[PDB]
Amino acid sequence: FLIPLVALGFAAANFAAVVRKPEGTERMKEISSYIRSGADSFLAHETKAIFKVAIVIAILLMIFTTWQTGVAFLLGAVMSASAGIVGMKMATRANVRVAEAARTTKKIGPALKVAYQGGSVMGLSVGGFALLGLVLVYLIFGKWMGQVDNLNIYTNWLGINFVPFAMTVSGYALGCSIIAMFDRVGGGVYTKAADMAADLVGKTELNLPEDDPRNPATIADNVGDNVGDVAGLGADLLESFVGAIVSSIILASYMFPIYVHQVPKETIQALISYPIFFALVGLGCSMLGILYVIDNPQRELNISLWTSALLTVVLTAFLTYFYLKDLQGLDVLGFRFGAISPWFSAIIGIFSGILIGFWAEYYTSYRYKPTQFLGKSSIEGTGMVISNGLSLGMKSVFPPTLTLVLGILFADYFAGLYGVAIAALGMLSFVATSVSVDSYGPIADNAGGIDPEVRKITDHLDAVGNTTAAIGKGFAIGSAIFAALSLFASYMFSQISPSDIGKPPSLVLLLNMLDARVIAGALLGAAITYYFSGYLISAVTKAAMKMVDEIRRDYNRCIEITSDNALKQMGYPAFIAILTPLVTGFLLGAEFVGGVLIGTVLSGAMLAILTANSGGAWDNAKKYLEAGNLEGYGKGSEPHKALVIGDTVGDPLKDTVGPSLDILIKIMSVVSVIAVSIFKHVHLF
Amino acid sequence: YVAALFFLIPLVALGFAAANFAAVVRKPEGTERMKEISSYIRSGADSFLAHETKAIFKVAIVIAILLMIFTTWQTGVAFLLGAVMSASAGIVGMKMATRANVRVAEAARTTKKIGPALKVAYQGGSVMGLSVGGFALLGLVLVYLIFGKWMGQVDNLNIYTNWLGINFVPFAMTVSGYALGCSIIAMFDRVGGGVYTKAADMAADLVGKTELNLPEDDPRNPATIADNVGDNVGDVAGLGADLLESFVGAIVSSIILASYMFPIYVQKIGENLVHQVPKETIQALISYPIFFALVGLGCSMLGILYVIVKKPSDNPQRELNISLWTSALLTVVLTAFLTYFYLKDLQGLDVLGFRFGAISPWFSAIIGIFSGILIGFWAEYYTSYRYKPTQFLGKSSITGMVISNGLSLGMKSVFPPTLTLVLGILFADYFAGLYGVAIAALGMLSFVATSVSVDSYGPIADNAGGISEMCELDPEVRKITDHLDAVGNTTAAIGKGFAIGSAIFAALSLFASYMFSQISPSDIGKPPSLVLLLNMLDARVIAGALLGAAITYYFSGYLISAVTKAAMKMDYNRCIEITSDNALKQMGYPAFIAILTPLVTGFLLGAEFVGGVLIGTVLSGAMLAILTANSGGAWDNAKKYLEAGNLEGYGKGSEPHKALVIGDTVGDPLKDTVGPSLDILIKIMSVVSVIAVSIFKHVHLF
Ligand SMILES: [Mg+2]
Ligand SMILES: [Mg+2]
Ligand SMILES: [Mg+2]
Ligand SMILES: [Mg+2]
Repeated sequence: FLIPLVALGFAAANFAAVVRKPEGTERMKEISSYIRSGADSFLAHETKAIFKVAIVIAILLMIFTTWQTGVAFLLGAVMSASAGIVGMKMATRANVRVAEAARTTKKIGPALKVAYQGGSVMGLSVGGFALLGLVLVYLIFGKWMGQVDNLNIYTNWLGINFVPFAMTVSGYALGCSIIAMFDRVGGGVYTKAADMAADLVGKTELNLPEDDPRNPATIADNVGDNVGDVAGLGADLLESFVGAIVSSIILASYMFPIYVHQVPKETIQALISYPIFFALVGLGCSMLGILYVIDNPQRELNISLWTSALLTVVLTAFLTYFYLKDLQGLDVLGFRFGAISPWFSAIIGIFSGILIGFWAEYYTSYRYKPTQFLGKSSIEGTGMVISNGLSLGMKSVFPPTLTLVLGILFADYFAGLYGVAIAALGMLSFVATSVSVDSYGPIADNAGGIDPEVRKITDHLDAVGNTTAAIGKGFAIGSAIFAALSLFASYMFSQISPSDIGKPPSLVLLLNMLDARVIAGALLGAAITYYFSGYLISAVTKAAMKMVDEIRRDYNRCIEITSDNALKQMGYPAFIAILTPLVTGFLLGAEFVGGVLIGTVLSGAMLAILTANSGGAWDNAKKYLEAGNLEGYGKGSEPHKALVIGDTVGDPLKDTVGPSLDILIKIMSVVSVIAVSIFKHVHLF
Repeated sequence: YVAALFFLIPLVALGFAAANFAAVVRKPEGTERMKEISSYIRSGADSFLAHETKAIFKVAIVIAILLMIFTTWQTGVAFLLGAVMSASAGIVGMKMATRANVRVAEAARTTKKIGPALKVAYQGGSVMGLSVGGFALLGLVLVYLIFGKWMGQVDNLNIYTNWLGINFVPFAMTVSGYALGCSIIAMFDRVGGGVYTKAADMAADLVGKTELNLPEDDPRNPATIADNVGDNVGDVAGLGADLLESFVGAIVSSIILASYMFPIYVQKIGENLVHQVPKETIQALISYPIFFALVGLGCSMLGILYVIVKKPSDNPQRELNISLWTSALLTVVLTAFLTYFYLKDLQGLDVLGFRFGAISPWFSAIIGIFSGILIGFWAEYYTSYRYKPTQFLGKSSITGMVISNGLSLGMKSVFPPTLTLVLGILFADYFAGLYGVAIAALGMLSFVATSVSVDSYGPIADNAGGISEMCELDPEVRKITDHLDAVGNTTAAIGKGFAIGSAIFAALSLFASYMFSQISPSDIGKPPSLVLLLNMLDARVIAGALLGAAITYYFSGYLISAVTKAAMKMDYNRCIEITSDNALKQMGYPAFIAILTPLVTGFLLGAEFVGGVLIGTVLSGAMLAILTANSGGAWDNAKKYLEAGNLEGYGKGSEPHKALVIGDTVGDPLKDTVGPSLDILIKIMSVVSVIAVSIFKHVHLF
């Protein structure tokens, strides 16, 4: 209860504590000033865009559905934006202090503590704002208006029949989705255009030094390392977390009228509240793990993760047993082992998540065989390097997907679709620690950008941050896959109609693949996924060229130009993501859109895994060859040329395309779930 | 009866192919070193063919015996027949191209008959296409005449249950085995051949980047002879194998849909299920795809011969379009006549969903035909720099940016053909339900004879380009054949698009067939609408979709890994044979995985999971195929433009030219092995799933 406020205050306390850390060096202070100025300008531009789009969409939701939906949309927008702003400011401020600690104390410990404190500020802001928004929505709308009390399908002034509370939580999830969409897409385009331009100025005719303070592109690359790995990745994790919670709530809410009432109101109310309490326990357990951690940084991060996971396991076992022991109609909704069944699913998801990270690591890291084969092959041709990286990513897609399939099967066997959503929530129970670790990465990147012994210590922490960022990217992709699957489940429950309640519940819960509509929608969704990825790449290249032209021709000016180009190019993919469900449905019904959702989820998950793993393998092979474990091949060799080309191709892919894809899948699912009440029946063909 | 005339049409196609073979035999072939080179290529290719043919004969005999064990022996016999017919078509086309390669260059150079040499090369492609179509339809008609009519498998038309719990229609299972045979042979051909051809092209570029400096597509490299052997193996044989595989899949799926529609439509009156559709109507709907295919073959032959003797279009691509358009329109009109007669003899139109009666499947057919044409157009529009696409590729060439833009261009090109195909699906459904969806599938490849003709023309032009580069009589001598090679690359992309569109329609019909095979006598008592149900909500189905998409990407990646390993590894003829044998050995594994995945996934999780696996495989394979084909074609077409130097006089020596060559060599394995292997994967997985459903829907562990 009010645990999110504790997270917000504890995040603010770590902000105040780290501000009291000396900034030391003057050149480093100036670099942090440049990064802060550029990041704040980018914030101003994106916040103007987000304000306009969010107000428009909130008014639209208020028009077509109940006003509570639009209010929750705005609330989610505000909460996610606040979390992102607080975390990004923390990260921009903490890098120089981390460097100062590492330099003065000649030790990695104080620097590690300050960097992890900044990461914790970001993660705590995420969790606290998200869960505080959830609690405010529940307290204001569910109880004061009695939407949960009557728990009846409402018909608004446009003749749209729908569940008010489900539509409101759908709008709140849509707000999280819109914030994550703008953050990840625009920011990632910025981040990879900036890193690409930083590498390009090294290779231009003017030979402006790469990773140079006078280079505007190095400052843009640092700002992007912050914006991408913090705002976009944390936004993705919060979007998947909120999607899972909202999916559980929607599943219970629509199971109430479907099972006829075969399930009492008390059971439905408890199943709606269970993810909320389960989410709160995850936040508390995550903070406990963080507090314990605050010579091996990876060991400390792993300890934080495992403590958070195990504490969640035990406390949620107790909560789930004590709270769901007193409900009726558990078997009808799929609780095989009774009240213990959802908790089981949750822990399963937890394990799935951790395992997924390993697989990402197993393919992305150069310590293991996959990236060693890539580095060894690099002696034989740039094209062969590109082919081997593509093959490695395509091979890497399989093991995490197999893990996800096994987790889905186990969660289903335990507790139906409700426990599938609970397993998603279990995977995201330690999302606070996940966001903290992930936002650690870019602080280390910036510190690296900022004695040879202190340099090597900063390099050590930067490499640890890179590895953790790759692991977090894999984790985010897996969590987004679970969230999209649960959102599809919620959409298909939303397929319910007043005429359908008389029909068998199994007959209602029905999407035949044999339908040409379903098959064609799956095809179209997969095609739109690939077309989205292609236009992402084109936009990134265009933005990089525009920045290079401006540089040839004011660091804030160049950042503003890049931000404006990214925002202008973001409209078309955002338009596609928003309009595909609406247009496809108002033309063909809801079965076509369900097929679209299935195909989009499949294609986006697969491409995201592929791109993330390939880029991670390429970057780690670069580091492998630089450290020289491939004996007899020094810097400047043909393998280095091949790896540089491979990284320039892959880095933008792994850091914007795949995350954009999983944001795409989740937002398309959310928009379909929201619009179903209209466009199931208002369809042209 | 007139059926004798229909049976004679494939025989006429075979005879005309033999006549064109006699035409190519009259090759002067003045050049001696190039003739010896082609003889060496023929010897190596035939040795590889003998080795792979022995291995695939072993595997095919094993699989046929397995079919005889688990299901009817007619299934294995039809599988063996399809193996023989497809192998014969591939061999005939290969011999035709190998004989024609030197002849085209000889005519164009010595006799200055560049145009006539082009015409004879397209005639060789037509020989391959006629062999493909004639052998496929001859096998189909022999199967139908022997088993459906003589043995009374259609006459009794009753579901039989053998041991192991397999319930099935004997004739439907026989045609399923014949389609599975075409799929297995096409798999062995394409996977290994594509690995070999792209390893050979990559190895030629490696000799460019070895201690020597003799690159790929390069006259100075004699290692390119292995690349030429590949230009035949796969770039000729595999396109016909894939198109025949999709063609047979569409026809067999239509036949299965019609055959299982007979027991499905039953109405419970007085505790007795009355067959809602008569036997005569079902038999007519089973025979109709065969007559439509025969009419399509006849129209294709008429159009091809008419174009050869009517007008020498100065644009070879325009001439190919003229041939395609004539064949398409003739097929449309004659199928109008056929379907009007069937509508005159049909009465169960509303119960089966025929809005316009038998004309509605005809509509669907036309839809598919036009759809295919449009798809091809789109392919060109994105792969060729005639419009802004691939022009921006050259602008980017003006290296990492180039690679990124090529990837983006391929992914952009994915969307329009898929949108056109979705519109075609919607229209075919609206006309005539799933039966007309299958009819549109068959319509798209109704002119598959002309399609294979054009596509197999392509690599003959590629070989002529290599020979012209070797001759070095003039850069214009090289460029005349490079023009034809670029046309061939565009046609290969068009053929891949046709194959994937037909595969998508056929896979839709195969989902229908899978759920039809789910029928049991209890399901016959149960409502057909309730039976026809594969819920997406189901965790099994959704997880299966995820797994199928993952297997699609992992298959592509392991293909790339095997090709790269072969390139890393490499008597020069002995070395080529060793590389080819290693490629076949590594081809063995993914095929085994593809065959075993449906069986294992089902015996673990039911039939819903396997249906989901099929869904995911269809989606991912189709999308990747479109992507790879378009991207590779765009890269190669931009190469041609920069080589001619119309890009501001940069010339060969420009560093961006080297970067673009490297990018094109990267793209080649994708466009020439990944996507077509994926669509064959999709259809073979669907076929084996539909076969195994009868057991493993109810004999499942979890
Ligand atoms: Mg070549
Ligand atoms: Mg060549
Ligand atoms: Mg060639
Ligand atoms: Mg090639």
